[PDB]
Amino acid sequence: NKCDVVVVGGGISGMAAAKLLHDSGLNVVVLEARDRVGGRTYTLRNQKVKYVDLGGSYVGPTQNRILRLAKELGLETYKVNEVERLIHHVKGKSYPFRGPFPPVWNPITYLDHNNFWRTMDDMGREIPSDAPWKAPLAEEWDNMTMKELLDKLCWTESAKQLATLFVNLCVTAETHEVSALWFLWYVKQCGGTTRIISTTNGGQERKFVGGSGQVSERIMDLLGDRVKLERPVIYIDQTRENVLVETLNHEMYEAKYVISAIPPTLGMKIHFNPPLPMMRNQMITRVPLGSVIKCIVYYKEPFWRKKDYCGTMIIDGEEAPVAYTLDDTKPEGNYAAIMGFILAHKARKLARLTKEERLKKLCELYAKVLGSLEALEPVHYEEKNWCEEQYSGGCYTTYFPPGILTQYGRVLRQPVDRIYFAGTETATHWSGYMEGAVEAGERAAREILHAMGKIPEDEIWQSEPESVDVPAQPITTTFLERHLPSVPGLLRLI
Amino acid sequence: NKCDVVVVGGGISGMAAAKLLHDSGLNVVVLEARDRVGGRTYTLRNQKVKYVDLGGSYVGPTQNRILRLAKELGLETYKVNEVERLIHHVKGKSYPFRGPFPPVWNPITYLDHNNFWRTMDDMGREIPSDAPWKAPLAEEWDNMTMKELLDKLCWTESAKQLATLFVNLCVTAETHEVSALWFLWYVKQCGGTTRIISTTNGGQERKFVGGSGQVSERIMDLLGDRVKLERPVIYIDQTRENVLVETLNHEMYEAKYVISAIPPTLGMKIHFNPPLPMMRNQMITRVPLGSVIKCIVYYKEPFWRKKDYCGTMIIDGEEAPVAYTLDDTKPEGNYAAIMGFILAHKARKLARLTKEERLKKLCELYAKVLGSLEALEPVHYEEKNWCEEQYSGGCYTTYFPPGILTQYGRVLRQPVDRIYFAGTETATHWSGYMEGAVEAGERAAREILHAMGKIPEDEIWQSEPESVDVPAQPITTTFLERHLPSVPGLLRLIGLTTI
Ligand SMILES: *[C]C1=C([C])[C]=C2C(=[C]1)N([C][C]([O])[C]([O])[C]([O])[C]OP([O])(=O)OP([O])(=O)O[C][C]1O[C](N3[C]=NC4=C3N=[C]N=C4[N])[C]([O])[C]1[O])C1=NC(=O)[N]C(=O)C1=N2/[C]=[C]/[C][N][C]1[C][C]C2=C1[C]=[C][C]=[C]2
Ligand SMILES: *[C]C1=C([C])[C]=C2C(=[C]1)N([C][C]([O])[C]([O])[C]([O])[C]OP([O])(=O)OP([O])(=O)O[C][C]1O[C](N3[C]=NC4=C3N=[C]N=C4[N])[C]([O])[C]1[O])C1=NC(=O)[N]C(=O)C1=N2/[C]=[C]/[C][N][C]1[C][C]C2=C1[C]=[C][C]=[C]2
Repeated sequence: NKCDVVVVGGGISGMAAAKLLHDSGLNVVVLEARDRVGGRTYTLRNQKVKYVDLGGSYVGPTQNRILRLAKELGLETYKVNEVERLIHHVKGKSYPFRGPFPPVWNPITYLDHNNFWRTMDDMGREIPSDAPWKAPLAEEWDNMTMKELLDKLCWTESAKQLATLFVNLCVTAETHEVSALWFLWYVKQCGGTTRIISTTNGGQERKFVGGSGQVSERIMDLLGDRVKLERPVIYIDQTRENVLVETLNHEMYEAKYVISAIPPTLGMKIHFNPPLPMMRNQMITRVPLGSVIKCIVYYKEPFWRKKDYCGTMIIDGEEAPVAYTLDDTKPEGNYAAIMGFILAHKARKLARLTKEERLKKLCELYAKVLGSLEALEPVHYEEKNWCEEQYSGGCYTTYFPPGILTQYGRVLRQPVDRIYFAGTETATHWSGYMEGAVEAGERAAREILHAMGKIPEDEIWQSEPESVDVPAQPITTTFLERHLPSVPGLLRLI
Repeated sequence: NKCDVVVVGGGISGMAAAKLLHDSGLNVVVLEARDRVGGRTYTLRNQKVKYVDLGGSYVGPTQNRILRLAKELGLETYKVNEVERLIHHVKGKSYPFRGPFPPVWNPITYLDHNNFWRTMDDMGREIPSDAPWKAPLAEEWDNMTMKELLDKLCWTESAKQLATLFVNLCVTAETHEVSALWFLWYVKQCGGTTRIISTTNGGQERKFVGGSGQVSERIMDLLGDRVKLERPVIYIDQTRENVLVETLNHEMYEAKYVISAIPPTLGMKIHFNPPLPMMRNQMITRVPLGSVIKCIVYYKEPFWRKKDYCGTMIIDGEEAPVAYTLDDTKPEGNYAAIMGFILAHKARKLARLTKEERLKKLCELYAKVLGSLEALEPVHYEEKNWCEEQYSGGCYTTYFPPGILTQYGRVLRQPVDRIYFAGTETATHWSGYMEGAVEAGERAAREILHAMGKIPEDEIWQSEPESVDVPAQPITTTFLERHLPSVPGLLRLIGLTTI
């Protein structure tokens, strides 16, 4: 019945907020729609796989908040395999390489590729992390899709294809679906192109031993009976002295404040009294989540390593069901596996098939790319289509279509009376990730602490000390990378 | 408790569906979230205005379903005033004209303008009304915003400006927000550019005497206690023999079938068991409604008529709060009024101001455009911002951003077990309008009748006889309009003679 704060949503953001408030001495309740915690993270356990992450999984350098929270909960990380060569598969052919970027040999194509990545970071430097709508050219860039930007920037089809794959993989949406301003903000707030795409020294460096689902599970252990499972919130009433929160199974909760720790659009599932202010009312109908199926194919042995392949594949073309893979073998070297993402329109297209039909397509692709008949003999298969989830709406995160970020963006984390907004979408650093979920939950919890007169205003936003276990190398450029001309630049010099 | 069909939503679509089913002999219940029926139609009544439509209002030739329904209910129409001259206000200057289109004098600009409108209709002919995703170039056009299409087509700023205003007015959204394929479908399914923009012989020809809100009100009168007000639906359960429908105030309703007669995205407010199929689950997060404030300024007399202006203004420019007006005077000639729309980004921008501040801005604009000091002395003002409505989401209707219609469009009116889908967004003719609401509601009702084995399959979609009261002139083009070249076409003809 009665408490200090109701937290709506038991994913990482909601759990991190609840933990902070509980540690501060307040009475908290977490209302969770599902029969489990974790939300967009989900660790499946069975004898065949031991454990596998079917949602959010990877962590890396500069993600100091998730690393600190996980460590405090007794969790450890291990390194994703990147010892051997990566593969770039293009026009039906495999090209092995080392380092973060697939090499380019044609001098014109080289100039075009270099300029694209450089320009993305160049543009990003003009976009404030905490206010992308304040970029000098905000409106111009927001009224443009990424597809339009790519058409303007890329003078070769080779650069445009890779850039397109990059967009699809980053935000699980088509280039024509997303705002240019929003996408450039998204990459920038993760630390730039190199940081976001890299395994070693980047976002895909590490996973948690035992799965990321343990973060939410272990906080639930700490909170005990304060977490209420199968309690979808349907109604929030702010007309009286105390806030009233009603669930689908007819329970009523009373609190001084509420944290909404759900994806922005999922706010539509709640009936508000009084009605939301105009801007938020419309915003929450304008912000969809992407489309993805996460697939893991298991093998007797990590056979690709014997051919000096690490298991990373970058696979171009419409025919390929999966555009990107990583080695998903356990740190001990057993439960050999390849993880792949089926992205955007392909997720929608291939969802019509059966599980067995999808397994076959993936194995035939991997056999081709790795040049190995062993890829055709899987021992097990696990997959998850996030598009079908009523209480997620998709994965990995919310994207903004053209025009939306400049018009509605400032309302994302603006409080509505006694409701405060968490969730990874409201973060300013690694928004879209588990790291962003921790930032947003803890920040929202502190906003309430300030509202109660318990902490000063300057303590709402808190910096995080660097992890000693996962240190960050700085991102470097070469002299030639900085000063080599673009294709139109070279033509101008001619 | 128990009935044959639960209808969710008491707007025109839901009421038309309920009436059809009730007339067929079935037990129906309508569950309506608000304390009133009508939805996106709302007629306000007070002594100062007598009556005024604050939502949906205009009807015209080819909208035969709404006209027939209204006539059966005892309603009558009258003609919107278009006796005197229209005004095109551009670059701070007013240019009076006659006919549907503002004239263009510059020969290059003339070619550009002619080609734009022609091309819109040309492209539309390739788009099936009942399946726009089947257009031969569906993907190409869907992966493009209207802004991109305009940039490619319009060789003069003059044509691009007017085309932009046209998009804003049609669908209450910016050119960069909407898919080109969707917008071209939208215009085509209303009968084309001329039909959609015209007063005389078009969509804005007429209004209902006493207001359009009477359509829903009078059906409620016929249904009696079957309409339940202040019953927002929160939960639909389809796991058992009968469908269970739960409301916010904890009432339970049991039925054989459900019609969902709400805007597609408002389906998000309902929790489903079992969960919706994947495609619909994602679709309903991808389909927002537009942004608009409808404003009516009242005067002692229709003074614009004395200057030979009918009251129609097409107003270009960023500074102008209102881009389009019509005479809203009563047919008797009293309660003189100008109706104007504040569109898209301007609706969001000017909502921050007070009512008094907005009134002032409109009057100063009208004084400028009409060249009349009298515009500065209003006697009354009414307005409605539709962006603030929890149970509408916006107005006039749902738009589709780039990429959505080809990927999710086929799921719009696909039944989910025993739930069938009405609402103007699922119509194939005048979708977005009151006409489309009638078509969709009656079609959804007949889908259920077929499911019950009461009618054959070929009776689900029913054609409508033309109104005798509101006849439709055909849309004509001149010889020159059809065969005059575009700007790039003329340049090509110059490149060949000089070779
Ligand atoms: C899905 C996914 C996948 C598949 C993958 C991934 C992901 C995902 N990610 C993301 C994450 O996960 C996120 O961010 C998080 O998790 C979020 O959190 P939050 O904020 O908390 O949210 P959520 O979870 O959702 O929660 C919520 C909750 O709530 C609830 N509800 C609802 N509604 C309601 C409720 N309750 C009550 N009532 C009501 N009404 C629900 O149920 C829930 O629970 C990620 N992340 C990270 O970090 N990592 C990773 O890994 C991930 N993943 C991904 C990634 C990818 N990557 C890739 C590779 C290569 C590359 C890339 C990118 C870029 C570049 C390169
Ligand atoms: C808003 C508006 C305005 C301002 C204006 C206009 C309009 C609108 N429009 C449109 C109409 O109105 C529509 O379409 C209709 O109405 C629709 O119907 P429906 O489908 O039925 O839907 P609604 O109404 O929305 O209903 C629904 C219902 O449901 C309910 N709910 C929700 N949720 C829920 C519920 N219940 C239970 N539960 C739950 N959960 C609600 O409440 C409701 O009731 C129009 N239309 C026509 O026809 N006409 C007109 O006039 C109109 N308007 C407009 C127009 C404009 N125009 C312009 C001028 C010039 C030009 C233009 C365009 C183009 C060209 C030129």
